[PDB]
Amino acid sequence: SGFRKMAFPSGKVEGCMVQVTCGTTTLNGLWLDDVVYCPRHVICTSEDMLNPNYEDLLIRKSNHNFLVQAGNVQLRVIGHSMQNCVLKLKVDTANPKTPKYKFVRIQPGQTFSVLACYNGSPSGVYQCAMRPNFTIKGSFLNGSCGSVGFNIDYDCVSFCYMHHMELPTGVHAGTDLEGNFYGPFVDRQTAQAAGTDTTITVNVLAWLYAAVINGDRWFLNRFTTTLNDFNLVAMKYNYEPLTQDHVDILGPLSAQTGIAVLDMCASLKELLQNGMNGRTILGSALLEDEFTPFDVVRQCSGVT
Amino acid sequence: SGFRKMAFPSGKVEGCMVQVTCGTTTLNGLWLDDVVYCPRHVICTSEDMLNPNYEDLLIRKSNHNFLVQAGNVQLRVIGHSMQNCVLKLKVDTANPKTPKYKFVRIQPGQTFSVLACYNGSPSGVYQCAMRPNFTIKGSFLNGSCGSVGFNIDYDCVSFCYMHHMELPTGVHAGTDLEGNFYGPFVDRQTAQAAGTDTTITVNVLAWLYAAVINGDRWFLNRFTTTLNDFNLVAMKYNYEPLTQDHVDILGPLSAQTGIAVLDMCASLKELLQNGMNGRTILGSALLEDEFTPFDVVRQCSGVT
Ligand SMILES: CN(C)c1ccc(N(Cc2cscn2)C(=O)Cn2nnc3ccccc32)cc1
Ligand SMILES: CN(C)c1ccc(N(Cc2cscn2)C(=O)Cn2nnc3ccccc32)cc1
Repeated sequence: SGFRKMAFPSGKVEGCMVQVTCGTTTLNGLWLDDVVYCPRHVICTSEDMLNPNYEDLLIRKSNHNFLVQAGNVQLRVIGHSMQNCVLKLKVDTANPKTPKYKFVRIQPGQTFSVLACYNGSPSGVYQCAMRPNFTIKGSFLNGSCGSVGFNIDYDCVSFCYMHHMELPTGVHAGTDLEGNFYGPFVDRQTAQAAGTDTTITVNVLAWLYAAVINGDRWFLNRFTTTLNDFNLVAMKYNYEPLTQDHVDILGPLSAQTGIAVLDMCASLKELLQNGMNGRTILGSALLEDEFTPFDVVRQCSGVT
Repeated sequence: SGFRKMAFPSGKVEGCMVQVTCGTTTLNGLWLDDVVYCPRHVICTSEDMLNPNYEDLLIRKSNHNFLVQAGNVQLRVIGHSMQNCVLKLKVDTANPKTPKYKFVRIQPGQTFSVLACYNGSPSGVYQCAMRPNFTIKGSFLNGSCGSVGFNIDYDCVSFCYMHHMELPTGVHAGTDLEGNFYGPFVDRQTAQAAGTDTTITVNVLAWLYAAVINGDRWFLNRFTTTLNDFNLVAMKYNYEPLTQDHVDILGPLSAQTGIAVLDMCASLKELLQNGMNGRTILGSALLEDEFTPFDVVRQCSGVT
């Protein structure tokens, strides 16, 4: 029993982190096989970031201008290319610690672990979610760029995020491992404001199921609702619309607890309308939305 | 910017996890050098746990009755001994992945990361704190026993906790790596109730400092207090008494923000008396107490 915001064990990703320096800029890179992936803004000075022309800036860079250090050993760069907003630095040595891996582009509402790094060294690991506005609420300082987000399915690491920037509002933006930003963000230090950070309804419901499984049941009421009625309330509270696809995904949690998905929706509707009244659910005074239904099953079943 | 409940990178501890089976009981062990540490209740059946005589149960066990598997390879047990509530199984092979390590016994209020494991395989990593009542609020299922808690100082892992049990209230109890339980708990399935789970005041203040550093300042008021006046309020709210030692520990955060420790105490006093009024601090609707002042500095400075 007990329910925690749990990250994946980070070891497989730690063995991939390297330091990439270009000129006076140093950030992190991800070394998989004989390729090091890093944000393309490693070629920029702080001045360049205001209005960078990446193709033009990259012309002034050669393989020897990219310094890649894995631990305390230097890697030889034998090629470089820009793919969208990432650079791919081909090195002469395959990472001997390369885990089985995939590059995946996640959808909003999906969660992943971040291994925050500085100078190619891991500092910490935390769990977060791709917000519906395509930002993440991470913990990143200057030098954290190139830190990655990932999920693990037994022995395969699915890399889904690479850190690139912090918006003026303190929220974070980045790309998948093909260098495409999540959302409309660009790697330029300019006016970029995020859209509405709505609540991930399906994740809140999954977390209410986790609460029932772990003993917190005070919020279960005597009501039910329909998807349309629930969604009228969800819209009012800046919650994402719940679809039949989300109801289907919650099927296994509904089966385990014996609480119909629409009954849990009616409990959530009452929590939105009445508030918590100073009470807590799984040690939280707000409705948590960074656990997917798959995370709740994984944690409550002990998948390794 | 941004502030997350961050765990230490778990790789160094993943390389130490093994599966220990004795008879029909399987749990996790920690392999450091040529010794595997595990809860002594690996020798018990579920029936034995009601009233176990560990010395008597251990007489019926020989080295070959302890099956230790590291990955998919079996380790040879050449000795076994009981130290307090842990067994030390001497194996014929030193763990080649043994990191630099220390065994430390932490004080209540101190935080650490837990690598939750099942069958010797890591499932996840989360951050938690030793509560003032010597319980931890973890996420552990049957089979998680022997999972460890630790802190990392650059390359040295300080192991501080080994999981042994879940109390009937869903909270967790365990030992240090010398096998001594934290608090008054015993490894017997009997009536063991935890004392008051008070709030770790110094950690709440550290987290309010982290909030100020990360932009959340709405709760800063125009007041100050004294340690004695603050403590009269802290007692009323089941918060731990704040000492001059705690004020000294918050000195660096007070210096960085320019907010005197007693002024932050007065802000906390007002939050206790007035509540949050539906507002949040660092995305939380309650006052978080599982970040120490050292954690706030580490995270806000990017220590690797
Ligand atoms: C290459 N160069 C020196 C540089 C310099 C600054 C940035 N920016 C500015 C920027 C670009 S668009 C919006 N803001 C970053 O956002 C990088 N970054 N990422 N996470 C951070 C957390 C704290 C502080 C800085 C952080 C990128 C590159
Ligand atoms: C050896 N044997 C089969 C066994 C069987 C049961 C236990 N107990 C019972 C107990 C002893 S004192 C209070 N309760 C445990 O608490 C072990 N455990 N630890 N974390 C758990 C989380 C969920 C479920 C079980 C969990 C220990 C050993």
